[PDB]
Amino acid sequence: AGPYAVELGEAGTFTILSKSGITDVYPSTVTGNVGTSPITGAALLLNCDEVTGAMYTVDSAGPLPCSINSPYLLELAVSDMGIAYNDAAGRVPADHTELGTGEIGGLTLEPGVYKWSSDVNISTDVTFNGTMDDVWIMQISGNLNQANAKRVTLTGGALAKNIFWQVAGYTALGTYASFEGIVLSKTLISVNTGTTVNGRLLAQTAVTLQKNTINAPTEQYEEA
Repeated sequence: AGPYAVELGEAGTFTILSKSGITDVYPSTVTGNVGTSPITGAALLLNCDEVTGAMYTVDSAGPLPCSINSPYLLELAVSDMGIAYNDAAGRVPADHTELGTGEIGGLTLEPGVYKWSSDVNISTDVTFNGTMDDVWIMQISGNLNQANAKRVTLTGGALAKNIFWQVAGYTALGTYASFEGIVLSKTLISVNTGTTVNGRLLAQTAVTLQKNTINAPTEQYEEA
């Protein structure tokens, strides 16, 4: 049900990919690969002990000892991230428009294309219900804000890898929250203290983490 998946290309191998750096208030745990490009590896400020996969940089200025000078792989990933963002933004028709006038807390969302010409807030828990094949594309022209202690909940077999948040503003998640899905942010993605994300944080500017657990989303029924 709903639209077809958004193909991520080489971006889909990263748990965090940004263009202008990754910041962190230690300690966070990122299970997956991270990278940043075209900015120097000096702007990737995670510690090698916070990443269980690979850390890629454009140069040899990134974290030691683990970072990998891999500018071409990163160029492809960053390219595919921008293709993904535009693919998601362009899907049609929208199944719902202006749902909740941008407040989605307190809703169960069926598979579909959702569009808001505003900011979107998750001020209380929000649920995504469908099977493992269903897809949600969230087209947000404002900013995406999740309130402290709130959650994106998955039911029915819904997978985080199938939920696409296309955010033309910034994405800011509060503290001690739990978030699911692929964030294709045009600008920054900020994740506040203690929050868990099962998903991918794909920002066209920077990613900022504060004591978070960031997990790549699983291929089939797991990690919850």
